[PDB]
Amino acid sequence: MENSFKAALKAGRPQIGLWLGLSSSYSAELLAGAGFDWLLIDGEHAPNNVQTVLTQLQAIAPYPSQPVVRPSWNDPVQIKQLLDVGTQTLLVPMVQNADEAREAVRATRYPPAGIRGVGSALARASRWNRIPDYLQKANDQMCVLVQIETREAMKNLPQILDVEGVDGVFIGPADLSADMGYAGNPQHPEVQAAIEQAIVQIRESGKAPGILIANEQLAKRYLELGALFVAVGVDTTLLARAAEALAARFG
Amino acid sequence: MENSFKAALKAGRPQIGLWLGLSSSYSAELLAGAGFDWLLIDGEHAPNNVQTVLTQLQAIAPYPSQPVVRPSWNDPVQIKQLLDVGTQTLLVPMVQNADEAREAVRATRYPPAGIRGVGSALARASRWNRIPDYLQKANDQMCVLVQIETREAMKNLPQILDVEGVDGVFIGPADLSADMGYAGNPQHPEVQAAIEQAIVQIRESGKAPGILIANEQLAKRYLELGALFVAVGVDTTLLARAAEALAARFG
Amino acid sequence: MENSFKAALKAGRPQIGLWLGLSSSYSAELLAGAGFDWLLIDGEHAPNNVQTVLTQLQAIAPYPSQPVVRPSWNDPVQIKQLLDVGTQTLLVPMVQNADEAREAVRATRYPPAGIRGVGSALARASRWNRIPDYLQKANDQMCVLVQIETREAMKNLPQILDVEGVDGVFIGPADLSADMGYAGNPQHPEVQAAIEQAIVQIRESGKAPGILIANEQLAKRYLELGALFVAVGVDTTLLARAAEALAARFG
Amino acid sequence: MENSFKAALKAGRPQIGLWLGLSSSYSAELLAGAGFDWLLIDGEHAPNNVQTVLTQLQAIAPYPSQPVVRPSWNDPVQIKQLLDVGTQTLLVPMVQNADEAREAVRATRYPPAGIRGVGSALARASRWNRIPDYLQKANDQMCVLVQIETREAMKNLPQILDVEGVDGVFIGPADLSADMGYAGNPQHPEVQAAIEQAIVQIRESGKAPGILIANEQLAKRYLELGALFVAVGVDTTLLARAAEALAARFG
Amino acid sequence: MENSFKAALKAGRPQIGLWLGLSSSYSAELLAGAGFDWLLIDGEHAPNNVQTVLTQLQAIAPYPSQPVVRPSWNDPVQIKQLLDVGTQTLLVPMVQNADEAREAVRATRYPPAGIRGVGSALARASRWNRIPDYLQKANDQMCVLVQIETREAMKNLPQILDVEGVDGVFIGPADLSADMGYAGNPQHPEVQAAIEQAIVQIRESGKAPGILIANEQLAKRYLELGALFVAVGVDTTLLARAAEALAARFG
Amino acid sequence: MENSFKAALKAGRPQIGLWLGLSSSYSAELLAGAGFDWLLIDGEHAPNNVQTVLTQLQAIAPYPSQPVVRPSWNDPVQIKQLLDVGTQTLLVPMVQNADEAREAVRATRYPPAGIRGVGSALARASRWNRIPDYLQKANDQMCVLVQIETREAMKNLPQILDVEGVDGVFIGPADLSADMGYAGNPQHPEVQAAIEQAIVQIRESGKAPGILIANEQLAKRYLELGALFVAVGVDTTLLARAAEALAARFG
Ligand SMILES: O=C[C@H](O)CO
Ligand SMILES: O=C[C@H](O)CO
Ligand SMILES: O=C[C@H](O)CO
Ligand SMILES: [Co+2]
Ligand SMILES: [Co+2]
Ligand SMILES: [Co+2]
Ligand SMILES: [Co+2]
Ligand SMILES: [Co+2]
Ligand SMILES: [Co+2]
Repeated sequence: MENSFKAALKAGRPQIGLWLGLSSSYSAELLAGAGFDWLLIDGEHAPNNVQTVLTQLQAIAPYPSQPVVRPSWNDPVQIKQLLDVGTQTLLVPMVQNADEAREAVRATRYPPAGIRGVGSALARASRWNRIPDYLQKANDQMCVLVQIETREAMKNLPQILDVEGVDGVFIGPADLSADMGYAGNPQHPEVQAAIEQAIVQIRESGKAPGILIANEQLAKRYLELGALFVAVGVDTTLLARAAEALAARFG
Repeated sequence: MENSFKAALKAGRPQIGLWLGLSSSYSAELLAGAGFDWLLIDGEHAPNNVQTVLTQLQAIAPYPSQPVVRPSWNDPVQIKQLLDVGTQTLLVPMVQNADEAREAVRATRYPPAGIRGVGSALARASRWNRIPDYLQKANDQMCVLVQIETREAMKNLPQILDVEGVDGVFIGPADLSADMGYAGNPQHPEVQAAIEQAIVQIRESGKAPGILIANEQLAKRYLELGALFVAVGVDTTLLARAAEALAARFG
Repeated sequence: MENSFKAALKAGRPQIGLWLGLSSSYSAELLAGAGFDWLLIDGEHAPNNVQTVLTQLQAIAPYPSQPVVRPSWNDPVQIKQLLDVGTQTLLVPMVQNADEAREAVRATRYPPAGIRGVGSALARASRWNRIPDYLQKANDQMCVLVQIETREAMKNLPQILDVEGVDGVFIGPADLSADMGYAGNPQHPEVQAAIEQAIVQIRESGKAPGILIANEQLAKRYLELGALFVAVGVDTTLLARAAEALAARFG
Repeated sequence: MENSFKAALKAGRPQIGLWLGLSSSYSAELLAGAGFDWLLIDGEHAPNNVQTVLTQLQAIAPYPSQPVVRPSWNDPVQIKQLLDVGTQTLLVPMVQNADEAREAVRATRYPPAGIRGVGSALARASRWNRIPDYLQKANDQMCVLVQIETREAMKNLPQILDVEGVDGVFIGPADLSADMGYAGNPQHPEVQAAIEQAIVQIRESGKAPGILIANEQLAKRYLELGALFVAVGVDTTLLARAAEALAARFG
Repeated sequence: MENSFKAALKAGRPQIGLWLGLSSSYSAELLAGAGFDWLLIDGEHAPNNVQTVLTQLQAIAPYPSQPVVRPSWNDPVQIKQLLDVGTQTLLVPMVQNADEAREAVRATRYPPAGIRGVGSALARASRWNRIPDYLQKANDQMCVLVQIETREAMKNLPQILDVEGVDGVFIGPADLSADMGYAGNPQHPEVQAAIEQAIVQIRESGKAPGILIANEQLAKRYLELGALFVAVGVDTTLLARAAEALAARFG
Repeated sequence: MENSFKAALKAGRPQIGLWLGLSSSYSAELLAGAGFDWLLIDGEHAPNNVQTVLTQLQAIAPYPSQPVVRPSWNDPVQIKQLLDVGTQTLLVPMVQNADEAREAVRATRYPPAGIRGVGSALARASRWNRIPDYLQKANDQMCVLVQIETREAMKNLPQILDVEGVDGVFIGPADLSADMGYAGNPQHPEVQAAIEQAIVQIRESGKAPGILIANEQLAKRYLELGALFVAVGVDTTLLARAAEALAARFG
């Protein structure tokens, strides 16, 4: 139950990821063999729930690619449920301030370090109580990544970076650009400056910067600035664009 | 992605609907061909979730009947999820006051007009980014219908009618009668007076009144008073009553 | 595990049925409460399989209405699987002669009376070995109903009626009229005479005649002639026709 | 729709239960025949949702074992949904004080006794309006069991016991031991003393004590002290431990 | 219910296709918007069944791309079921001779032209009896495509082409190369000559040649020779190869 | 893609198995961690199909326990489909003679050694063409186990054992005892002698004997005689018997 993604971040090894929105355990397996370091199972903007997360975790399990799950909100009940099905790395949307970051962290930890509900006999997370001393080992292998998605969050970043248990800070360029007045479109100097400044500041605190970016040149730029978990494409996009380009080549 | 239901309301064309609680994409398709103007996929009182809403939207899509979705609550996270799977007309339960109406509206609109989270690449709503300029076009095709279901809501109706983006106000007779002391049974003069007064007042503000009513005579009465989205039956009821009547005719 | 439908036919008590093509455990339960004596779960012309038959059986179980299952063909493997999930009454399509009727019967019976494969530890049929002496008791509670759907089958009816274990013979008017040259339209005197004569011949042989007929006056006619299992309507038709009629009343 | 579990508690007949976390309508049926008084469908620590609760209720229905459902949280919207699919006995997690206990109760009752939303035509709970006078009969057959899981809840127990409509108070030993500093492991004198004291105090108020305990000797001890709903094992545990022991016997 | 794919082949308009093996109604919709003329829902080499074919048909329905379904075998029972959920164009594998081609055709046609079983009240194919004169109109809109996959089938091609109702003949290069001794590797001159000669012979008989080929230059070659239904890629391959290429660009 | 179960049988290392009839990917994972050498996914007597076999394969994949799949019949089409989702070890029921054994073997092998259809781009079996030279490597890692379940099959055992590609012969005591006139009750000396003699004859031919037996002392006896794949219990039985015993201890 060692969290190898968490360990790679702490060691400064950049992790290249693919976003999964196809909400299918079958395509998840197909993509798990493609060579990524991590895969993001999106519970916020794709039609997933705890049960489909579970089947995608099962599909991914024998492969080297490490799963990360995005809950629909920073909701301790939903987080509890995701952790019991075996989630160990969470990408939490819309974290606006340090109090919210701390709540995300505490939702992942058993008392006294947090408020995670205890239900080990029933949980894939403990392999139904086969993992010895699960209750004592679990807190240390949880990896909490928080998303900053607004001007308010950018302003609070220093305080967020000070929250123990926040392992990574992810910048969401679509939401951030929208909040900044550019309608979800991030290729604007002001948006890029905000993104790049944050990446530097995050890395300077010893924490991992993350981002999703489908432009490969920008992905490399962010990596050069110190980003450590970078998602470089989206399954639905890869499929739709490849199919459309193919059809067009035949008229 | 033009919302034709929204446009019909704005033009004063009454829309006759059927409520869908069978929670099945197969019966949804069968009913989509029956000639209704709109179909209500009930996420509040039927066993639906975001995934079953999606498959019912897919089933309904080639037919002329327009889908409307009822979330389980006025919850911005659930609303975000429903919109990303392609919902454009929402019937929001238990809206008690103008602040709650405004929150329902803002949950449907991208910044700065609202707080809708951006996730277009992943969404059926944008057809996975095939709809050009989706982010700029989407807000205008969202149709927000709010339910008034209590004496408190009836008292706040004038203020609710003043909220921009509230396109329609729906009266729920079962909940309202229960709140008024008649245990969910609306055939009482006091309940009828409250319902009919509201319909007039709603229509007078230039907004669309709506209601569900399985009594056909009352449905016509409400339409005569200016109601514009009237659901005139429920799939589960139509099926159960037809089957029971058939069995009884054979002993 | 007593087969009450089988016992009712044997006692000459007419059983009034409803056909289930909605392929849903949810609507199956709703309909199980409507007062029918039997419900036909259609695996031939509706999108069912062994798994959906199982869930419909579970839904129907606490109600008085008795389930009957139609496999897609007279296939001993498919019959084996349906019996293991708990099916005790089978309506077998396209039985053309006595050899085929005997094959259907033998598929339902353990050796030496048949070729039914043994796997009771695993099966709902034995309640996972909780029913005592299941292997000894099962054969006697199987009820095999065979469909005659062609002129060839009608010619062979006398021989079919002589097969031990054939408890009932069902006439399919749609298939039969098509075979006779009337394109699935059974309201033609030559077709009605063939159906009436069969019903009489079946009843005179001391076996149960069955049929499906959505015309309530024809149903009553066939019951008058001695039909013992008569399905009087179809769920999809009930729902579609009720919905269409309702929409049309509002224009 | 009489709630026989509720009645057994009120009469002081101890009810022996099994916890269901396999989240399957198939194993639920298999276990429903095993001889327990009650079965707990866990929506908090197993991958269930309203739809899987529904299918497990359907599977259990013909058996004598009575279902109890644990929602993921004391959430009135989730409770509304569970009740409409037919849940009549709820085990509510993390009830910390009398206000929260009262909210749990009110979520189960129609106005004016509570805030349960009205949606009877659509609901399995009313058998789609077949149960006569459902709206007037339902409140009295709801059984609310609240979990005390923290030192704070133990301190508030007297006040919780004073809340009308709280039928039972359940002690969760894993969560309680964790909150008390023993990492989810309850075999410590301080934890046992707290548990046994609570059971006595609960029973003294005329309300039903409950607990889950897989140690059979402790289960008997708690029953001797007056516990009335005692779950004595967990499906996932029974299966995993039996399978592991079997494999080990063969090397 | 006009079969537009069938009409296009008959008019000699080349139709460009994409193979669907992801077995998902969700990715089917995403791909239905990509601009292909036809989409092949593979029930032979992907984990589909009648139920998943149905949901993919529903997903594809509002788009211009036309569905074609491959059953697992030339099995009249399976064909009956696929046609009842709405399939109008079938790609039948392993058709070895004229008798087998005639069997495939007859499985799709109502008596007297075939043995298709009648069950239109129940079926999506007739929109649950809403399509007027369905029984009379259906035969003419069925399009049967047969696969020649062996040397034996190639030898019998002239006779196969003479079967009335065979609208198209599809060459499977993987199976054919394997049968000819090149282990599913069709890039060998003896295999390419057999494929080219077949394409020409098919087109000269006034029927439509088809093929699947992921090499875009070979596809263009076969179109130049007269192939009329050409699948140019496979969803799983598009996705896997795009993902793998992306991961590799980041090392 | 090395078949480790096949290699263990060939090396004479006894493999201890558990039968899986719960038809759930969730319980399959729980059981995959219990320490068995092999797990039998039963498609003949449990409600499985190709789709549920796939998800169970995915669940089991990261564990050491090796999957074996039983199709419902010796059907080459069903075998093709099971192999494409990744099945490498098959337990084929009701193999009565050498011709049928050879048919089972040939169904698993690509031409010229068999008739397995080629569709590797699409299949999990090749990891969607990611396994290099899959077409060349696959045949050698298929393991075919045939069931002898009748007196006729026992008579033909010598010839069956002479079929190249038959790696193991499994005796089904339930079916065999039924065929011999002991109604699925194999605890009769004539049945035990037939089973013992078969085990010895199989092992002496240099092939692997197998059996299912829930009596642990008989299992140990058959292992002593040379049986190489022995299933020692069934999931549904383990669960049902553990639950029933537990309930009974509390009365
Ligand atoms: O659980 C059954 C669903 O609600 C209807 O498909
Ligand atoms: O509803 C379709 C799912 O989201 C994809 O399997
Ligand atoms: O995801 C697997 C379910 O939780 C058990 O049926
Ligand atoms: Co975002
Ligand atoms: Co309401
Ligand atoms: Co018929
Ligand atoms: Co607890
Ligand atoms: Co082929
Ligand atoms: Co057997």
